[PDB]
Amino acid sequence: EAGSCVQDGQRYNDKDVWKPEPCRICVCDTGTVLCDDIICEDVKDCLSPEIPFGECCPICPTDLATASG
Repeated sequence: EAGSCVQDGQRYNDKDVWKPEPCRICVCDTGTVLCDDIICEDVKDCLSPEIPFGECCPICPTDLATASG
């Protein structure tokens, strides 16, 4: 279609937004694929870090007694 992109053998409709990997986000902009990578800023050393399925960055679970901000 008009304005569609081609990347790694796939065709994406103009304006599609997708993540080929959890830390990469892409947009098809009038035939040109624009992708940014995601960098995690880990503000604290965590004793139980978890990376939810399909996500790039960790969560550091806290109980209600300590949760704030």
